[PDB]
Amino acid sequence: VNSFSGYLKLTDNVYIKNADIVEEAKKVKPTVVVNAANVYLKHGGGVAGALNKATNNAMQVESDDYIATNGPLKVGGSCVLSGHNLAKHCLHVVGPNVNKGEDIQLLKSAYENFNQHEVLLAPLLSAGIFGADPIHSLRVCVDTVRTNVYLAVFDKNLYDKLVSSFL
Ligand SMILES: O=C(O)[C@@H]1CCCN(C(=O)c2ccnc3[nH]ccc23)C1
Repeated sequence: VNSFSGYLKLTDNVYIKNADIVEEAKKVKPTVVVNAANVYLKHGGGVAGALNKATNNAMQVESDDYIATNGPLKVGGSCVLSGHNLAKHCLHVVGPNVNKGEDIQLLKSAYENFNQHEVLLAPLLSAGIFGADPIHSLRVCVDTVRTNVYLAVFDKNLYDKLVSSFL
């Protein structure tokens, strides 16, 4: 038993809710919240900008030190940093950005990072401003992640489309 509430169960291990991931993180305080990161951990907009704003820019300060030490992430890669006031940990995961021409096949590699964590609160990778089809992202999620994932979809219209079209 865990504290996630109001989710629709899609599969054995994948759950979905129309929710603001920032507000969901603030209430649940999950062990892991996933950020829709880029390779530079520049949290300017989308999910990343919202998560970072909710940390009062502490996420960005920590991220800048991480990059100064380690260099950029790989597309499809991840790193574990603090969850600040939102979660114990933040798993920064880089899905491919279609608006930059990155290979969509890397979306499966991106979701594989979730398997290193027993339970996660997450957005749909490569959705939103990353330009992928969220229905495809949900399919890859279901077919790749084996650990327990609670997906938060900000847009109610999109949420209904994702549920109604789910196979
Ligand atoms: O989900 C939607 O409707 C939008 C379009 C797809 C990408 N988005 C998210 O992944 C998301 C989900 C939940 N809270 C969020 N806060 C900021 C982004 C965000 C936003």
